[PDB]
Amino acid sequence: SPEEIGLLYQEKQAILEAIREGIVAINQEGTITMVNQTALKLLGYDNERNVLGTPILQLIPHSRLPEVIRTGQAEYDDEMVLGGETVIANRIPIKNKQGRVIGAVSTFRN
Amino acid sequence: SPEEIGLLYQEKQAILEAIREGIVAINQEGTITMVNQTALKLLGYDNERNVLGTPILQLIPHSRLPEVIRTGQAEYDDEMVLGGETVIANRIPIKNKQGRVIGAVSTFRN
Repeated sequence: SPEEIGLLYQEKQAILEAIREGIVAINQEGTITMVNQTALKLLGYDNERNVLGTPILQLIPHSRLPEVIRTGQAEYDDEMVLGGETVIANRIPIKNKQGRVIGAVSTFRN
Repeated sequence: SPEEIGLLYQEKQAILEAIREGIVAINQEGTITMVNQTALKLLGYDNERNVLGTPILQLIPHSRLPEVIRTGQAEYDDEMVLGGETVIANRIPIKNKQGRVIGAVSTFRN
């Protein structure tokens, strides 16, 4: 439904900050477009500039995000090992109004 | 139809969908502005229209979200019971460019 653009921006930033799942998103090119602090902590990075704009496969060479770009098919409850500990990922494609795949997002939860 | 604003909208919607923490947000008046499916399950609703636009205190009478609106001060790792489930809540204020508190979001996690 309709909302102010400034608000939409601030809502996104607030959600990223408040959650304790990690988020990593990419564009269709595979460059990281979105990351939260929880994700930086899980992955072992100091701050968002260490990661934004990087090809995701450079940092997570086994990522299935580029695959979700290709299929446009969500993947749920995938257990992964991260530095020996276990996390669970969901991977969702990001579509425009016209149905086209413009990106993809992974969560990483405990 | 600017591409980037459309993307920002879809990013917010994607995060809301992918996460498995509950999210509940309010405006300054205390009415619920955003809720996800995990949060609907905790509150005992099937249909978002039973929740959106409701005063948060009508559904979570012990909520401190209205208090965060007042203070503009974030609150972290607060243990609560919601419909008999034990959860941990973070509460983050939403501010505009002018510093004013325009809303607040809670996350509910295991």
